[PDB]
Amino acid sequence: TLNPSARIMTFYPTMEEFRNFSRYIAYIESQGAHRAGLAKVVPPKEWKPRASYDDIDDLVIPAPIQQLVTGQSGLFTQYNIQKKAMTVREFRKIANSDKYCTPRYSEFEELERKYWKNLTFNPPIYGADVNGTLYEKHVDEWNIGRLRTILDLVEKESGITIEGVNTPYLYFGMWKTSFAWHTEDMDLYSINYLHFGEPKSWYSVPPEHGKRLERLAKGFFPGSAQSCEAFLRHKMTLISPLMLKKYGIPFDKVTQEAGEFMITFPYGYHAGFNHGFNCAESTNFATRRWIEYGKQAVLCSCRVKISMDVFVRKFQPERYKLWKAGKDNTVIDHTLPTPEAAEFL
Ligand SMILES: O=C(O)c1ccnc(-n2nccc2-c2cccc(O)c2)c1
Ligand code: NI
Ligand SMILES: [Zn+2]
Repeated sequence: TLNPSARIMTFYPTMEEFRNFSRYIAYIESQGAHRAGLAKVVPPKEWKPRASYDDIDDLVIPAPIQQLVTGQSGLFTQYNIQKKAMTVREFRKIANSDKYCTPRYSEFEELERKYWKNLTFNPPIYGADVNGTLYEKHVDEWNIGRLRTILDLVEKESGITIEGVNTPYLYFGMWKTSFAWHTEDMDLYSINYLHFGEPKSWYSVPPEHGKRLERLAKGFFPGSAQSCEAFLRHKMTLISPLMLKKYGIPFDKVTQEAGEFMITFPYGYHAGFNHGFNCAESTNFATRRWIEYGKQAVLCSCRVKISMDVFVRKFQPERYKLWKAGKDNTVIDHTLPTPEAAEFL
């Protein structure tokens, strides 16, 4: 529970360290960041992915979703109602209005209590999964739109576009909008940058304890678990930090403020909520460590699947026959950093 090996680390790279994305990820894994499932990276003060955000009031959010939550005793299920399209302007009006705005709070822990006490009431609207990017064309460091990781093999060799995985998504938040407990698609890494506005709070379970979270949820949602062997992948399940403490799931929390990146690691369960009107940009990425997580990922069996053949042939040609036949049973040690990190010791 308390073990700092599994606690969320924050990093403050210099501009020189920053310019190389894949290398900095390898560095933060050399320092154990991946054990927590989530890390924060504050960029160098000077760096700026856009001049300013005054000029986006006419951006269209095609499919805003109202987030209806049902439940009690810290277990909840989140349903989506697609609303018809609206602009950033229309969205900010609702968000900053008096029916939807951030309540009064002295500190994080007060706002958290109000979140878990009030998430079933007063359903907010989330401008989620908007295709696009808010970086200017000219930004070369940590550009969510083009990160140059090996994930690029899906598009380059397989010729496949997957929206929000291979491509960036924007998220327009408002108080009490939520992301439920999940790992990424195919258990990829993710990157999330908060462009502006109020903060985003995150909960994280270390990858070494993720199966504990799955067994908690199977047990609390037996119906869901019979229908689909990865029902968390549906992104409808909210579980409170008080339930996690109560059943001995270790977890950590952290708050992302405007201008910060969050990195999620393979098989890092995460959830959270936005404090008020904000905008984030995110996509998935991979390292060589990801490949084993990809091969082994348990997928939604009832409704994103990436073909691993390209990755195994390119990076594990020795193991390919064995893997195709069903014989490869490498076991993942979640503690080990990516091979790319050998240069740091
Ligand atoms: O909306 C977020 O702030 C957020 C944060 C972290 N991860 C997610 N992810 N990651 C993959 C897919 C989602 C996602 C996307 C849309 C709604 C949702 O509840 C979750 C979304
Ligand atoms: Ni995520
Ligand atoms: Zn399913």
